Amino acid sequence: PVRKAKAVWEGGLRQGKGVMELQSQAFQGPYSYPSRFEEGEGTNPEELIAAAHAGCFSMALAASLEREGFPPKRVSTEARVHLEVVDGKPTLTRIELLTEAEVPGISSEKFLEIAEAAKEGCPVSRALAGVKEVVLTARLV
Amino acid sequence: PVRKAKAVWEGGLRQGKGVMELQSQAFQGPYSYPSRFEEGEGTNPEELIAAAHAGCFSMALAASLEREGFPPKRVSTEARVHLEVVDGKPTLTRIELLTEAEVPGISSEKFLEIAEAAKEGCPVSRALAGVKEVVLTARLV
Repeated sequence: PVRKAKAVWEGGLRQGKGVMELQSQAFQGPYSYPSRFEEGEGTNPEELIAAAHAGCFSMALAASLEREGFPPKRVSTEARVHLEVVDGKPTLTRIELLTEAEVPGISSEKFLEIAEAAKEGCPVSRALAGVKEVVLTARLV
Repeated sequence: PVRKAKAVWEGGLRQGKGVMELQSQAFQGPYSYPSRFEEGEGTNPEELIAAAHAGCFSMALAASLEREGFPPKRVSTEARVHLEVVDGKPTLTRIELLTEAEVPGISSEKFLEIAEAAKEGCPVSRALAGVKEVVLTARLV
């Protein structure tokens, strides 16, 4: 399938502003130099990548658990995307994935084996090959 | 900075469902096997990646134009993310960026040179080195 979204930016870098849109979800995410590089109000490309990766991993982990005969009740993942100003250029350097899963029946060892393998598996993780480090922490709850 | 988001998935792959949530604003993006791999209602990780990339590129193009002494009035970018369940595995194979810009004073050829140079050097585009091709179509309006 082919998925689409859009963005508009007005003005220069430090004084301009933009909006990212997912029109069919009625989402407008405003973003600026302060919201992307500092701590200003709004969102940024990095927040949306974090959501994409969290969404991918949660689904992939559930799929993988189901293939072992242990479909999950719930998989909750937080993604954290590190943006640094290095080296003289801003870079996505590290992504952390923190998952908590409620999975009837499975052992902790088997769960941890599956989670570590799901980290290296599906579209978003692989597309994001330019990220130097992806770190997983996973636990049964 | 460190940017955060989260996703919750409940159940197995084909009958389960999930929701992606942003930290900075109140967005809930539902997603499922039908909305990701078919044309069922909902959004998907690929839509959020599209939005991120569109937003990166619009801002990066505006920054470059400004460095040449031509800050844009408006940069509007559509991103199209192609997902294929090939070869065996779901993969982001291709991203298309389609940009239209209002830029006072600039010639078309100069704009186009700048736009093609901008499409490489920035955080999301470099982070998505995993994607086989990224193709830009740009025009001055």
